[PDB]
Parts: sequence; structure tokens; C-alpha cells
Amino acid sequence: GSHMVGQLSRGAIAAIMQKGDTNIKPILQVINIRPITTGNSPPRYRLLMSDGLNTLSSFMLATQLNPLVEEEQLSSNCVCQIHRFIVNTLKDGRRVVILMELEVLKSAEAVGVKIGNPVPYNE
Ligand SMILES: O=C(O)c1cc(-c2ccc(CNC(=S)c3ccc(-c4ccc(C(=O)O)o4)cc3Cl)cc2)n(-c2ccc(Cl)c(Cl)c2)n1
Repeated sequence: GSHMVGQLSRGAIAAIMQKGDTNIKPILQVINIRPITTGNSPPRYRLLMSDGLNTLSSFMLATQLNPLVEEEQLSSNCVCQIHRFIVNTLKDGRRVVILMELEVLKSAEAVGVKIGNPVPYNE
């Protein structure tokens, strides 16, 4: 309801990427989901997520959760709680968050819009 950004864990993106906080169970909004390029393997999805202050596209989904995307329960605009995630740092220094467990709290259809005015996070 009122003040929609109050429904999101403002500051969680910075906490994850800066402080190395992996204990939080932040509530984030999905802004976009797209497949990455895969070959002979299960598909893999990349997500642009928002905590209300920042967006960040450095997220990929555990493949065990693919059905959430493919059956449309996890889609752009939905609000989700991340129950478990890990971080992998690439050779070039970029960090990637792999979402291992998450819960859809509000469906995309029940939210319907990007919440707030988040700006891209600068790693
Ligand atoms: O084509 C593409 O477009 C493509 C490609 C990729 C891509 C990049 C890096 C990697 C390296 N693989 C890593 S970062 C990774 C590590 C662990 C897991 C993991 C643990 C448990 C599970 C599971 O249960 O599924 O998965 C997964 C990954 Cl993917 C891979 C792809 N990227 C890419 C580029 C930059 C970023 Cl910030 C992101 Cl989110 C994705 N784009």
C-alpha cells in the first residue's frame, strides 16, 4: 500500500555488493528477466533487481528455480524475498549474485509497476 518503496529492502543492494552481507533476507523487486546465452545445458536467467534505491543486473537464478520463470510466477514487477543467495566474483573483479531460494510475496500482476525511482548501482 501507500509509500510503495517502503515494501522493499532499501539499501540491500549496497549491503550485498559492498559489505559482503549474505545473511540478510532482503525484499527486492524484479525489474526484468532474460535468458543468458546457453548451449547444451539448462537455460540460465539473469535478473535486473531493485531494492527501491538502486537497480542491479548482476543476478542469476539457480537452475532449480527455472520453473518459477518458465511458469511465470517470477516475472517483471513481482516483489520477492531472497531467502538464500551466494556470491561469485569473476576474474575481472565483477560480483555476481546467484539466487538460490526465493519467495514471491506479490505477483507481477498485483504490483504492476516499477516501485520508486531506483538508479543503477555503480560497482
Ligand atoms: O550470455 C550472456 O549474456 C551472459 C553470460 C554471463 C555469465 C557470466 C559469468 C558466469 C560465471 N558463472 C558464475 S557467475 C556462476 C557461479 C555459480 C553458479 C551456481 C551455483 C549454484 C548454481 C545453481 O544451483 O544453479 O549455480 C552459477 C553461475 Cl552462472 C556465467 C555466465 N553473463 C553475465 C555477465 C556479467 C554478469 Cl554481472 C552477469 Cl549476472 C551475467 N552474461
